[PDB]
This record gives sequence, C-alpha cells and structure tokens, in this order.
Amino acid sequence: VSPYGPEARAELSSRLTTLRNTLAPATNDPRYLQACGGEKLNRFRDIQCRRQTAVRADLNANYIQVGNTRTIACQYPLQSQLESHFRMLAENRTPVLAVLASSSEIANQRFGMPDYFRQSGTYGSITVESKMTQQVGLGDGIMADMYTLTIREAGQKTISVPVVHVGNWPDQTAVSSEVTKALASLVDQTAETKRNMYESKGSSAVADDSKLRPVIHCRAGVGRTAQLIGAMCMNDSRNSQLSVEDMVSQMRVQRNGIMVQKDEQLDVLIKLAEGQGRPLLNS
Repeated sequence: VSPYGPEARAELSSRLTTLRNTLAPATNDPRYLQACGGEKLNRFRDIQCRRQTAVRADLNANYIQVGNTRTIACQYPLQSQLESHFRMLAENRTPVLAVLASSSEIANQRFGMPDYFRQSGTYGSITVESKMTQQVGLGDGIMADMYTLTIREAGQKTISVPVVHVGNWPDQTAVSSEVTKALASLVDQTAETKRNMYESKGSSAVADDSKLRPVIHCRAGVGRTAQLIGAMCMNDSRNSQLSVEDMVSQMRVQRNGIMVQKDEQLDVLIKLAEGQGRPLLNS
C-alpha cells in the first residue's frame, strides 16, 4: 500500500474535511475575529480569521507557524484597510511580501482590490512609493515581477519591503510542483537577503519571533497563499518529518478551515511531500 496511493489520500481527505467542517464560522463565532462598528473586516463573509493569531484587530490576517516556519497569511486588503496594512508591513520589518493575486483580478474594479504595491500613493499618515526591479520566469509561462515598497511616515523610521508579485496565477488553480518549488525558493532567498540586511544593522526585530515574517496573500489568502506556504514549510530542513496532515491542520487551526482550498492545490503539496519521502498521515 503506497503511502501516497488512493487509499491513503482517501484517508487524508476524510480527516481534513471533518476538520474543515468543524472550523466553519458560526454567527459571532468566538474563535474568529469580528468586525467592529460598521467598517467591513472580511472580504468574503465566509473566509474568517482566527482571533487567537490575529495580527491586527482591524485586518483579516494571521500569524502562522507550521513546524518551525513563521509567516503571515492575509486577505487582499480592502481600501479602508490600507493604512493599517502598511502599518503591519512596517512593524514586521517585512523581509518579503508575496502577492499571488493576478493582474486581471487587480485590474477588475468590481473586485475592490486596490493596486497598492505598483503605484505610489498616500494613505492617511503613511505615503508609499513603488519601484519595479526584476522579473523572473518561474516556469510554465508563470512570471514573477518584483518591486520595492518604501513606507514612510512622520516620526517613524522609513522601511523598505521587497515585493514579489506572481501576476499570472489564476484563482482556484494550482501551479505545478516545479513552479511551486521554484517560487518557494524565490521567496526564501528574497526573505534571506533582507533579513541579513537587518541583522547586519543590529535590528532588534531580529530577536522577536513575531517579526521578520514573510507576508503572503492572494485574494482571499487561503488557496494560492496556502499552497505556497506549504511549500516554504517543506523546503526548510528543520521541519523534518512533519506530515502533510500536520501541515494542513496547523494552517487550518491558525487562520480558518478553508486554508488549502482546492483539491488540486492539495495534490501539489502531496507531490512535493512524496518527492521528499515526507509522510502523508500521522501515526
């Protein structure tokens, strides 16, 4: 019985579905962050944010840790949320922002997805400038454009955050294991270089485990975001022997039960796990 056959995968699904169903938000569910006084918090009323790992009280965003890998996963900020977003970005001394929402989605004004990282702008007390720098082929026609976001605010020290935008990964789809491995590497290396810069400067953020965390988001922050996160988790040697079952239960327990949304996205994670001889199921 191959540990990666229909049967075993049949069990993994069984388990993860039970979990997803259990995590479904209830009305004013105490496990999930609730909108304060009118301003909308959630982009999709059914894609909620665990109160326990909430990064900010007014953002749909979570601190996530699978094994030893620390990141922040979030929704695409709404217009009213942009200043707090940049605030989170800066305090985190963000080593790397990875946006996985496509240019078409961003372009489409019915989606309310402000084009916040490709243009300069002012947002309350914070002003922002963008600067394109490189473009990298990941494979399969998938392309990553990179920008550098300089976030300034009076009385605050200026922070730069490097951005990696995969402009052509469609929603509800899964890019191949190879493009996925290639993007994870691209995100780790970008994070590494920026981290090292803070470190050579003696940033105190370097000590704090609630900071220097890569920030990743597609539109909802549970499909494309989750697939990439599971991939970063897999190419960190310290997560040796963590199974695909644990990987997914920790993401679901720290954000919402939808994390790793489509079945095909779970297949990409399973291929990489297999290529590693990483176990699918616990016990």
